[PDB]
Amino acid sequence: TTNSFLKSILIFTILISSTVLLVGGYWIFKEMAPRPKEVRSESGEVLMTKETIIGGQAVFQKYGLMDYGTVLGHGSYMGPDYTAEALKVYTEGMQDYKAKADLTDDEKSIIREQVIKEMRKNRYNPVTDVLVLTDAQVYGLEKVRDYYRDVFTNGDGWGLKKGLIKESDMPKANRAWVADSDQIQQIADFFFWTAWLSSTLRIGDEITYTNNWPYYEDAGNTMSFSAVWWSGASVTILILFIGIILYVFYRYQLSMQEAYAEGKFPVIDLRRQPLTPSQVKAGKYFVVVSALFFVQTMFGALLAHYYTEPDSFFGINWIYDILPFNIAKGYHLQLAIFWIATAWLGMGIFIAPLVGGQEPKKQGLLVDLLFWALVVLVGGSMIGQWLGVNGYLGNEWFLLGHQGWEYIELGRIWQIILVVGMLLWLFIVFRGVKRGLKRESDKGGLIHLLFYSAIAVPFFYIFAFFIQPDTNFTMADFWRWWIIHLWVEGIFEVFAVVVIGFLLVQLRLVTKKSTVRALYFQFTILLGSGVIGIGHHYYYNGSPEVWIALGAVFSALEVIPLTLLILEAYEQYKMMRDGGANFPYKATFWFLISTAIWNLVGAGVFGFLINLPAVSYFEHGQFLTPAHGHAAMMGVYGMFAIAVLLYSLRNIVKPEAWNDKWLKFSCWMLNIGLAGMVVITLLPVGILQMKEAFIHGYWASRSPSFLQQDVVQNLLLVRAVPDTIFLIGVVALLVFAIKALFHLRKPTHGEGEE
Ligand SMILES: CCCCCCCC/C=C/CCCCCCCC(=O)O[C@H](COC(=O)CCCCCCCCCCC)COP(=O)(O)OCCN
Ligand SMILES: CCCCCCCC/C=C\CCCCCCCC(=O)O[C@H](COC(=O)CCCCCCCCCCC)COP(=O)(O)OCCN
Ligand code: HEM
Ligand code: HEM
Ligand SMILES: CCCCCCCCO[C@@H]1O[C@H](CO)[C@@H](O)[C@H](O)[C@H]1O
Ligand SMILES: CCCCCCCCO[C@@H]1O[C@H](CO)[C@@H](O)[C@H](O)[C@H]1O
Ligand SMILES: CCCCCCCCO[C@@H]1O[C@H](CO)[C@@H](O)[C@H](O)[C@H]1O
Ligand SMILES: [Ca+2]
Ligand SMILES: [Zn+2]
Repeated sequence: TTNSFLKSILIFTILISSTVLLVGGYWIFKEMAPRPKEVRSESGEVLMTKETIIGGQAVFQKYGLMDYGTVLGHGSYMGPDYTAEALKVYTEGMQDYKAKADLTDDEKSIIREQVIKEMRKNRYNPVTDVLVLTDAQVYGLEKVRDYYRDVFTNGDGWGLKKGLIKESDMPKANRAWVADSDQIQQIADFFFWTAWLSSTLRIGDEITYTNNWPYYEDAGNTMSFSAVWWSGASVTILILFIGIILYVFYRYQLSMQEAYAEGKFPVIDLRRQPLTPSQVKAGKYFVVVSALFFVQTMFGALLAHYYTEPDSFFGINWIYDILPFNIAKGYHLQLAIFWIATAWLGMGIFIAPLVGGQEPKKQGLLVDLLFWALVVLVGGSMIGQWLGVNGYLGNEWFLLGHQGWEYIELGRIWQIILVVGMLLWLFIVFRGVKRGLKRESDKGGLIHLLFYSAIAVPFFYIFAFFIQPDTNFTMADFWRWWIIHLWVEGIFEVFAVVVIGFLLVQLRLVTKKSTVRALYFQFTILLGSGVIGIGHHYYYNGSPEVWIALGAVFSALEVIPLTLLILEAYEQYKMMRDGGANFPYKATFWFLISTAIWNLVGAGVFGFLINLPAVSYFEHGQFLTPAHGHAAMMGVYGMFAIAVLLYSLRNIVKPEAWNDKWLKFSCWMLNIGLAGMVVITLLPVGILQMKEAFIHGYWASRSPSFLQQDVVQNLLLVRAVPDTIFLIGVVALLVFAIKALFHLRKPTHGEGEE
């Protein structure tokens, strides 16, 4: 019964938090805004069907518009937020209709006040799944309908391609998820719906389906009491647990303990370290991620450029033609997850034999096969997205094209091959680790924790399948976050962490006992806050008001594990020094230290800058999000993948040919460029955008007009300095990765024994 209490706590933590998530997931499904079978006029004339709404949404996904603009605050920022934009047109129309822009202030005052009392009342009948909206509202739906035809025909005057939506892209009828009916009448309908629920009070409630989001006086949308109350409450509870957790941490020495006495640093003679065929093979895996990282960055360089030159890349043409923003955005995200994720899969391949003590038969065969599987998935899924967004696909867009969800842009069949790949990956890990699991008595020991977490990789991605074109937006978004917030960060904050403990225990740098106890404490505080903390993504996506409290409180608690960081980085810096200038893993530790600090700064402080519900009310879907997004994503996960990538490359390259000079330069260039792009550009624009929404309405902050202000542009223009500096750091890595195959070692043992 070695770490019994810690296990109960962890198990209990996972059990309780999972329940709350599921219950809250149920409350959403049951309280989210409805998609009436028929929405119609006072004359009884139907204008909308649940099937239309589902269709509009479908074409929105079909054309990957979530990689251009947003809806309900989620998606890209080049374009506007259709919900807020559609809401304005619809609101403006209701004004004109009742206006029968020239009235007196004393006059426009009366009308705008009239449209307020009229549009915020729920006219949906639960007994009968049908909604009826006044004439003043139908006239508004018209302006909305007209507005977007113009848009999806003439363009939006900023980055969006002309007449991108065309019937010729899909069959006469019998269209996959989109309905038999004009496509750009469905979209306008989808947008109108999100705008409908964002401005209409919840039945019996006093605020709307989105807790009064977006901010917009003319529609009566203003900050809710819960948004302000939970801002204070969440932080007070955080203060309460910081003290509590700190005490627990201090009293049980729940951290790694050095395994060596003063001056007795362990010898790391890499020359006499067993190496195997599957490991050397996993070595080239890293050069590819290094390459994908290179392209991923490039697309980022392209996206940033488009904020200054909307329809061209320095006058050139094909670029905005074949690689427009939405498409480029998709690849940027897709490749980020791809290169970071597969860096750890490789790391898994690499240590697998070490855990077992030998090379599994056909390991190199399986490894090599896994290799050409992703390479296909990647090259393939991307081709798919191009064909899909462009229309050179039929009803195969959802299966092979662009699924239409930011972060989840690949097609369903592309997702299927993904899981099988991970499943295969899992098998490969298990094959090499299997015997370790057998030697390890304690079923909750290092190797078991390493294996349990390894399986969460493929498994947890399966929740994505609860998502498909006809799913209600807020409910589908609910599941999307299980992948973005729980999965990606489950790949990294659990699997990676146990992998590092394993490595440090192997190098004989920290006691094994010390390490597993530490992992238990972290996992419990990590899952104890983060599982429910997922809810801060549900503040305004249409979810019930209860998630404002749940999300605010639990995401705030996510900061606790983060503070036991700047000081963990130091313990690591410390042991890095205990190893002289001949310490083999310098480069690795510099990136390790870097991820801890960015975890405090990028996720901890920049993430919190936008976490308060009071703040997020205005900020949600603005530049501060990407500010935090890069600081955390690249700062934490990118650096971590790199640390592990260099760690493996070190056990593979011939020492004599190794030089971490270039890596020092990379580390410096990457860190400086990341901070610079955040601080010099993303942050100041984020503030302006939030101020602009606070004073004129959120619609004004998401209009291309905002991006056009000279002040914004200049801020946008100087992003090039730090962006170029960051770029240089990645090429230096790439160059070091590539010309690293030229100095590889060859397997020491085969299917033998270490
Ligand atoms: C909006 C603000 C966000 C700020 C986020 C900043 C993130 C902090 C970055 C930390 C990088 C840590 C890198 C490892 C540091 C520990 C090991 C180390 O520094 O050893 C250095 C070489 O290190 C190295 O060669 C490692 C490279 C160090 C490069 C640091 C550049 C980061 C600048 C961050 C501020 C813009 C040896 O020389 P010394 O000056 O004696 O080392 C002591 C200094 N730590
Ligand atoms: C909504 C979802 C939220 C996220 C939930 C998943 C999070 C995944 C990430 C990390 C999970 C780490 C889980 C570690 C739990 C360890 C519990 C445990 O081992 O307790 C053990 C028995 O374990 C056992 O006998 C086996 C039980 C533990 C392993 C079961 C499989 C778990 C894999 C789950 C991944 C999908 C008690 O007895 P032992 O000490 O092992 O045995 C005697 C030792 N002398
Ligand atoms: C030369 C460096 C880079 C540049 C110039 C850059 C630029 C950009 C731009 C312009 C966007 C637009 C988001 C939008 O308007 O919708 C973006 C989003 C994003 N980037 Fe990058 N990027 C760079 C590096 C990276 C790296 C290294 C990672 C991590 C592996 C990363 C992760 C992301 C993520 C997750 C988003 C989406 C966040 C959001 O939409 O709020 N980026 N980036
Ligand atoms: C290493 C850990 C973390 C990573 C990689 C990360 C990454 C990201 C990314 C990429 C986004 C943009 C999502 C999108 O495109 O819509 C985002 C949004 C967000 N993150 Fe994090 N995050 C981390 C930790 C945290 C923490 C600790 C907090 C709590 C303070 C937090 C709060 C938020 C919030 C509130 C948003 C939503 C912004 C909006 O709706 O406008 N994050 N995060
Ligand atoms: C979320 C925080 C969970 C904290 C769990 C602490 C479990 C402490 O457990 C205790 O650790 C002592 C050594 O420090 C041992 O001597 C005790 O026998 C053991 O019961
Ligand atoms: C600090 C965290 C406090 C969380 C309080 C959650 C209170 C949930 O309260 C429940 O909300 C449901 C809708 O989601 C309603 O249908 C239920 O009737 C209501 O009791
Ligand atoms: C993105 C640009 C990547 C450039 C990588 C250049 C890698 C050069 O690599 C070098 O090439 C030489 C022959 O020219 C060989 O003799 C060296 O052994 C080899 O390391
Ligand atoms: Ca986004
Ligand atoms: Zn989150």
